[PDB]
Amino acid sequence: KSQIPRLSAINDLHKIWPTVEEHGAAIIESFLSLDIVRRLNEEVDPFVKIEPIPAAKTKDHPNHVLSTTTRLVNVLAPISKAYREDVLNSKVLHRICSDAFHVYGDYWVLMGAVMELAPSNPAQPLHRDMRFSHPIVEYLKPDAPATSINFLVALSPFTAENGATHVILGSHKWQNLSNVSMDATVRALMNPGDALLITDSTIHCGGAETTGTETRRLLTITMGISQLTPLESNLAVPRPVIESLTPLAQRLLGWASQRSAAPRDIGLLTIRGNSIEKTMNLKAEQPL
Amino acid sequence: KSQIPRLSAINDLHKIWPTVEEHGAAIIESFLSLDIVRRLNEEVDPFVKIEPIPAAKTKDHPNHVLSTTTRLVNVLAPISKAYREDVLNSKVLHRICSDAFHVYGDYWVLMGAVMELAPSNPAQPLHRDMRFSHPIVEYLKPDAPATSINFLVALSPFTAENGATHVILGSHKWQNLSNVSMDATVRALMNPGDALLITDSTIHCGGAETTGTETRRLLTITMGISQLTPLESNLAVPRPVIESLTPLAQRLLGWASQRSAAPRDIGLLTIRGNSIEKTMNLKAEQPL
Ligand SMILES: COc1ccc(/C=C2/C(=O)Nc3ccccc3C(=O)N2C)cc1
Ligand SMILES: COc1ccc(/C=C2/C(=O)Nc3ccccc3C(=O)N2C)cc1
Ligand SMILES: [Br-]
Ligand SMILES: [Br-]
Ligand SMILES: [Br-]
Ligand SMILES: [Br-]
Ligand SMILES: [Cl-]
Ligand SMILES: [Cl-]
Ligand SMILES: [K+]
Ligand SMILES: [K+]
Ligand code: NI
Ligand code: NI
Repeated sequence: KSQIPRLSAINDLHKIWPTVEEHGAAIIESFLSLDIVRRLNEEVDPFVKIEPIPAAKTKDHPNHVLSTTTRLVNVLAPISKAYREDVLNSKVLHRICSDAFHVYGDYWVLMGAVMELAPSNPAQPLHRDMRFSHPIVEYLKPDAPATSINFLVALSPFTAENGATHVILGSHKWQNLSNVSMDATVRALMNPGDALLITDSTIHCGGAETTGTETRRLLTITMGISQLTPLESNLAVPRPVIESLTPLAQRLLGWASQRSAAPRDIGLLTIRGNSIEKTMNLKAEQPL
Repeated sequence: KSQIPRLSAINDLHKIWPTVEEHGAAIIESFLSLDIVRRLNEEVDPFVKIEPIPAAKTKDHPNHVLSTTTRLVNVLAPISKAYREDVLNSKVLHRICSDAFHVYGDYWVLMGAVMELAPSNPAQPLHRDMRFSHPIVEYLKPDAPATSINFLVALSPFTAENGATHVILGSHKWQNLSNVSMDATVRALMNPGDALLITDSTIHCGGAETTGTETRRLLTITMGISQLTPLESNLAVPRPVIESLTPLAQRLLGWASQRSAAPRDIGLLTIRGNSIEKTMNLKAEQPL
């Protein structure tokens, strides 16, 4: 069976979205440099260690789906200079997103999360993303352009033995799911900084950790049209942090108004015909 | 031809959403009391008078669709005690919205706007709402439950002569629009405080103002699932104003996390498994 197409971040940029449109998945080699991976890992390290179980009794939005041994840290902008500067301004991410979402209009981060999978973490059931947050997506026409995509960035090696992601190629176009089986999957074997790009219709799962020794870490960036509500809020991020960002990064975090692709678009998150950023006199690129 | 069904806010509450599901429109008699209408009118009056043309050159999100003589004022919470207290906590509005949106989950305000139509304002072309802001809605399956509804509340008399709304009954179920004609419409004749309730698929239009003397005013409340991005932002509303509101009103303005109807919902606008309101220690019902 066909392996996941592998593309250059550097050379093949125009080919990435077309590849995912056709196959439902592509591996972007060196999506992030090892330097950015090192910085992001160092910055999020302590937040992963203090993070309670996904369904902790102290949480008012517990995640009952993730393995109890899994750790998920989102709202990364206040945690990680590497995330809010390098990742939110990624030339490769923005080319792919504008290619993917041009029919709809502006896009933003639905969730940027570091996930750490514990040794012996079981395989996730085969699934499509967004079904625990956005019931609306199941009501879209079968041939509706993808309204979200997910960059699964390796922050540690992804191997067959340590639970590298499974995908079913072509499954983003499936209506009948009677053929859904682990028999139909191929693996995203990845070095740190490689990214597996899938759509919200690609059938996939986290793999089984079978070594009982290896901790696997990823940065999952769900990018979606600005018409869909993010899984995460940046409302509590300090204004000085927001004002250190590029206007583009501010938009991705919901600290800007948003535009649809409608010819006479009237906009999203506006204030009497003016933008958030104009109304609030929101500064940009002010160092901390 | 059949007239728009008229229902009691007081007695018929369980019948309102079923009526709109069947017919695409219903008139809710005395949706708002005359006292609430009087207060809301007095509170928004000066903001309507200072409001520039919809496509003013000073605006970075101009509205090129509305008549140049029309005035639209949104983000009403900071302007209007009557809006943020009485209207956002309306028992009738919340029963209808929970009836309409239960398949999807939480709902919030996509836009609360006062519109003032000038004497001699022309009829709007027959349309469905949301097509200048949410291209996604056109990609929903034909039988997808409505993801937004619009309360068109009369703040002045709606008469045939002064441009009372037109609706095509049953048009929320239309796929083929070859029968779209003003010949197919009936009128929402309404007293101040009556509301015309339509869905995002009901074909309708503002009527022609033919007297050349009458100014018509309405409060349009587009309620939508929390999975869809509002047309307007409350991000610049002062925290003391937000903290004066009920927890429900805070949720409607996007100053709370949101839940989907998914059995193991993981939520919207959360912060590492906790709500906005828990994270920010957001107080409620603190008088100004
Ligand atoms: C154990 O099996 C699983 C675990 C997760 C999912 C899927 C999701 C989801 O749809 N969205 C995201 C997106 C990014 C990161 C996490 C999640 C997440 O938390 N869940 C629940 C399915 C199956
Ligand atoms: C002159 O003809 C028109 C004028 C308006 C619309 C429709 C919209 C719309 O879809 N959404 C809303 C919702 C509430 C209030 C205003 C609007 C609005 O601004 N427009 C543009 C159509 C036709
Ligand atoms: Br997991
Ligand atoms: Br994974
Ligand atoms: Br108009
Ligand atoms: Br109207
Ligand atoms: Cl616990
Ligand atoms: Cl002007
Ligand atoms: K699942
Ligand atoms: K129109
Ligand atoms: Ni997944
Ligand atoms: Ni309309």
